Amino acid sequence: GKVKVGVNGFGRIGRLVTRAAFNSGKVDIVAINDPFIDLNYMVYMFQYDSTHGKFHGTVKAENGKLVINGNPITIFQERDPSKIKWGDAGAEYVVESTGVFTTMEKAGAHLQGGAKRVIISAPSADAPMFVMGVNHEKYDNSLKIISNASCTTNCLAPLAKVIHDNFGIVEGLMTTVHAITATQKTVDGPSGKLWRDGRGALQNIIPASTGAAKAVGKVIPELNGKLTGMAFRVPTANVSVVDLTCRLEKPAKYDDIKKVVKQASEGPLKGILGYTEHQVVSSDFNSDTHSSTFDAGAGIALNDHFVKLISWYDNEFGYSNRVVDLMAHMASKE
Amino acid sequence: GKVKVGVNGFGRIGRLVTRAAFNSGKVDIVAINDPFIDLNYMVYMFQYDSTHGKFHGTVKAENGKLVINGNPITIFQERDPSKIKWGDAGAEYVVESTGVFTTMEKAGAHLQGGAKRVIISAPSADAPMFVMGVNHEKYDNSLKIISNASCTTNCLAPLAKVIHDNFGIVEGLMTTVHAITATQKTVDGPSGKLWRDGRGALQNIIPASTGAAKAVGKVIPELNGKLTGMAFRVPTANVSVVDLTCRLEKPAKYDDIKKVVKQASEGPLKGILGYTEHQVVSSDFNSDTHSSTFDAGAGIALNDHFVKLISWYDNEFGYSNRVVDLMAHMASKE
Amino acid sequence: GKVKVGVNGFGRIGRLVTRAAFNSGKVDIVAINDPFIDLNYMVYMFQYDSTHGKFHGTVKAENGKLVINGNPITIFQERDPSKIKWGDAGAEYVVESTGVFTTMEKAGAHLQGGAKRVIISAPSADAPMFVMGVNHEKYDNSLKIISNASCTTNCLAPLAKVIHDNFGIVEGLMTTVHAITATQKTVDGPSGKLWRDGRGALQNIIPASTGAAKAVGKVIPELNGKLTGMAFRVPTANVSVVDLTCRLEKPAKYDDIKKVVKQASEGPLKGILGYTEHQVVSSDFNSDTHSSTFDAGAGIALNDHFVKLISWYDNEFGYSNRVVDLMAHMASKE
Amino acid sequence: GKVKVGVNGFGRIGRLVTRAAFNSGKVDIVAINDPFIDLNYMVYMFQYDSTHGKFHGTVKAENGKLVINGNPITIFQERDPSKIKWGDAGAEYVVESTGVFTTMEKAGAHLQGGAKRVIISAPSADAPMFVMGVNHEKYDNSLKIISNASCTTNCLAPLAKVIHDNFGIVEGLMTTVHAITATQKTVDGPSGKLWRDGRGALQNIIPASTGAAKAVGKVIPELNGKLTGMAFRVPTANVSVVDLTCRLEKPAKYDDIKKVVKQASEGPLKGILGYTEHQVVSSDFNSDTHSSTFDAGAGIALNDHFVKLISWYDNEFGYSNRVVDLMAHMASKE
Repeated sequence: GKVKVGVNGFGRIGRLVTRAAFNSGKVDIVAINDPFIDLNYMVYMFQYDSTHGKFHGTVKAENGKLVINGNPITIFQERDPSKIKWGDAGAEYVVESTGVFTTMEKAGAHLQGGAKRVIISAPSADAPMFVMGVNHEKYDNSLKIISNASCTTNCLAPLAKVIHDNFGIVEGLMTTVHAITATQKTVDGPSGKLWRDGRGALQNIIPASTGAAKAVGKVIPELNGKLTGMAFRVPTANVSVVDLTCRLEKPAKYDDIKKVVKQASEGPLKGILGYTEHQVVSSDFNSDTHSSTFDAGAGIALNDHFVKLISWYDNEFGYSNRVVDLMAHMASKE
Repeated sequence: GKVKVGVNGFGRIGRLVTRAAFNSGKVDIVAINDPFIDLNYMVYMFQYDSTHGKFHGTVKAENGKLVINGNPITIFQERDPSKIKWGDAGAEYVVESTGVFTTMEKAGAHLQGGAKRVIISAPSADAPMFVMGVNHEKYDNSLKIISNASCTTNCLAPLAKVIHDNFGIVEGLMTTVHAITATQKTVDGPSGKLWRDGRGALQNIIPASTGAAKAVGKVIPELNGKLTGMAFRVPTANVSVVDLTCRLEKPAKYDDIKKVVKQASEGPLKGILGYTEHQVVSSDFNSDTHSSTFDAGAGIALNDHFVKLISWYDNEFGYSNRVVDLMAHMASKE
Repeated sequence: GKVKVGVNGFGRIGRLVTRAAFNSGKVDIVAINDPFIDLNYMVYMFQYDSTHGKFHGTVKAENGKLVINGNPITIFQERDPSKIKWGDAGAEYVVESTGVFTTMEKAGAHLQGGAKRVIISAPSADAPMFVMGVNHEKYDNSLKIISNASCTTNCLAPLAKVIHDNFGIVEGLMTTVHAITATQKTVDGPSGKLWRDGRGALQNIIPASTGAAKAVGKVIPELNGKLTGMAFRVPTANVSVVDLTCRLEKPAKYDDIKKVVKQASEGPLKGILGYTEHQVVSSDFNSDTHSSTFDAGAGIALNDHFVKLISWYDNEFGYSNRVVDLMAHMASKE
Repeated sequence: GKVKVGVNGFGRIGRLVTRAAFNSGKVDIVAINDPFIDLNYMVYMFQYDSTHGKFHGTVKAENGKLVINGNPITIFQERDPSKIKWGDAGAEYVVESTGVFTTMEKAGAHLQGGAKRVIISAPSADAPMFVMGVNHEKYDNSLKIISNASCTTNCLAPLAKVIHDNFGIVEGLMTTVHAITATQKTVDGPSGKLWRDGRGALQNIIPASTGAAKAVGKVIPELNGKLTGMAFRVPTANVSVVDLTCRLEKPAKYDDIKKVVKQASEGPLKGILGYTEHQVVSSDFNSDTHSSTFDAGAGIALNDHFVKLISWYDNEFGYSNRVVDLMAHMASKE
């Protein structure tokens, strides 16, 4: 039996999580809450996508409900998360994806509405973080509020886990070249505390600070205090790339690194970590469900103890599919 | 003596109007009001521009005032326009540029603060409209609230005036290919009543409805009910182009049209309407102060009574310079 | 029995024609000629596409042949079209898509190699032009060299045919907003006779002259001398739009135009002319196989005799699918 | 007395070198050779620029000569560099900028035409390399063929020189995020030996291999074998950024690094290496003449021996100004 999932917020992450849930069939969506989008606008927003194309299926509105592939979905319009009746709609798990309730106390308001477990699709200050394929076996059913970290952490963590297991990362610095997001502006406009992010996204790349490489040390406890980095935001649509420059404890030629990464991508991390040797570019990874894909031909090594590794990730489809996979594993553990 | 000007709102139009005022020297800026931008952020926003480059001069903050080229400017942070003390700062004219006070009643709240005349840098439902070089001689000193129409109206009106004076436009339809603005979104996001405008600006052109060609009939009364059109919003930075397809009462070869447009651009409409015969593109008109520049080589004529005319305009610098010119003419009429 | 097709040139049009042929299954590709692309580079170029995504199927190289979905394809590397042995490979029809052999004499060199009929996927000065759904019933088996006009002609001709059949177009002018093509440059570079086309495609829109609206009069003989127009080349990837401003002989409200266009798109022109009433943008028509899709909400009418109609087209997939459909009809007529 | 300079090739580098020479006034241009551009097309190409705007001055053609600011320039159309009469035009130095004569033997053909010294504006396999402000004092008048390395080497070398002089770089890896160049394609097209570079520049970032960090070891001999790296090519117009991840022999806090970089940018490396602490983006460095500008706020340090440094560079204006400065120093050494 599939678990029943409600979604709070119909932004980019909520719509793509609903799309991934209906495409994979692992979980069932029964309720969506958004206070600023009405039903017909939800139909229009779900049906058409500039990046991932039209939805393969039927979506319509009937009797005040959103019907996707013949499945009706209840729609709520509450602005206070403590007043949403999740239990009346039958939702067992709730995906919090608005990005403003990230603490345990703020995201715990969904438990008052009748939900059982809450999954935060964002980095959290105090909720435990789980990344699929890295530390998701440490989950137990006593935990009620779960965080899934972010897209950059989900790209960096499996590759760093493989490299640290085989060669012992001593210290590393990460640079990610990121696509544009919803928090940026088309022209030069006002941004409150981040002055670089208010500049025009079409004409410039923004060197942005990120905390994903530090969160890898929270997901992998042996790498705590050994990773940090920054970001650049280039005017491109969807696909981002992580560049990790690291120092290794044991000697490692580049062919050995390629061999162990390919071996990990075949058996244990299948569907999470990818491997390729072709002359790929960014748009070759559009609508790819992998967390990260190792680029063998793009990296370079200075010597046996100082390497630079390149990994591609779709920061839209991969993260949503990992949210669905985490919910499926959580339902299986019950 | 130059007139004293206050600016309400430090958005794109307000900053570019301040830049044009300090570059041309026709008017003097003494006060700026914005409730969401503090002083140091005003210094940063005025100093750096992605489109028009760095400011040629000195800008700094001292004693709670914005000093530009040695000239101090008082800063207000009021959110209610009736409580701004324009008379204490010495501001005689006030440019309303926030885009939310466009009616006569809403924009008349600046008169309670001590201002003499208010100029709206937007289309208005009930305030009189004036376009420089077309109908600006109809202004008199009894009028207190003035509208300057928009950038597309300021591009279309002088060319339509010349063509109607020489050949008698019977009917016309306008298509403008517009650059991206601040109301658009980088990715697919929510827009309230305009569903097409919420889609991603980097990946698609939006067929948007505009009322500029109808407002030309309000500026030129003989063309009332003979012009309408639409718009496209392509992913480009700054320069837009107007394509006017019209039918003429009298026969007109294309060389005669070129001759009368060049003659008008030399003597009477100098600095407002431009003329070129070179193989120009859009970025050749970056930071151009003309209202419109007629492209001789780009247009086409089917016969002697059915022509298509092409005109370029910078919808950022040209409109701000026209606001400054209108204020200078208003001060001269006193 | 499907007809056997050879393709000369593996550029954008040749690769997309091969993709459309394998996706639809109407014709069979048996031979490809290109003097500058070797076999493994053909595999790489066919497998990956930045615009239309990865190929849904298997493509590989074996025994000096290109195997697509289990079908082997002979590869030629000749630079002279008279020396290609089309008859040895079994190719009955030949698609000439290099863009340099467009006259009847130059494209007739493929007949010496053993081909039966040659189809030019470009406008031609002397070869007869056929557009599917408009004048393709005028083809007979005595003709050997056929032209399929271009993408803009294939978008404009069915809509103009419907409007002229129902209301009598008197005169019209067309503006198309076109996506970037392979003849443009990334930065400012040298172009021989077209100085505007040598400028940077990412930063500017080029007002380009086109002959598609004049070629509509060659496809529809009653509209000869009544249509002409120009073009703009905006920095976007794939989808273009045609704006037709026309004058009608009989009175026509906009609802009547919508009714007759929807009626034509249902029955007779099904799959060629589309109809929509949704709030669509350009990326909603990516990988769409229609020749043209009428946008009901985007157009505008000044009065009963002067209208402006908007039509979307994918200038990559639609034209290739029309080439395949024309070849299927030509094979059926034998 | 200013030295007389001829330019071979009127591509991007040649036009920008001519523009920098006329803007700075250090050298005098007397002759330009290009076999594919005629005189009026040279006037059009020099007058208009999409990136750097219109030329501030007068440019025209008279008597078969290119007159810039009242200075006449002889035009040659030879395709063989041994047949260009540089001595008849009076050119003493010759800038070879076509990018196809980079060896000493191929670039020595200009000496047969009457030139004295040849400067290659590209990396060279056997000609000596000089970077202004780093090793340009090692030049002597016995040398006849000189290379100026590339834009990325000119950005990386002064910062690496300062950091190695103060703290002792042990090993380092460089990632540069580069703007698009003339060798890329607008859509997916054929590229011979570099399959990634043939993909569409507007829709994807290309991980490209570069040899600039290895050439730094040729310019600074103590860093030989300690630096290498790669590149990404994002769809942006003009400004690139270098990210250097290095390990230091002596302990260095980030404030000490900022102090020594600011001290070097003030006195010795004035005009070559810049320093800023503002919240800058890429378009803030458009038409900047510095070789590199250190970004203090964008970098990050993991500990006292492992840092990441960020430097901005205009890869068009800065390199051309360094070519002009190298020619001025070479003329002063005579």
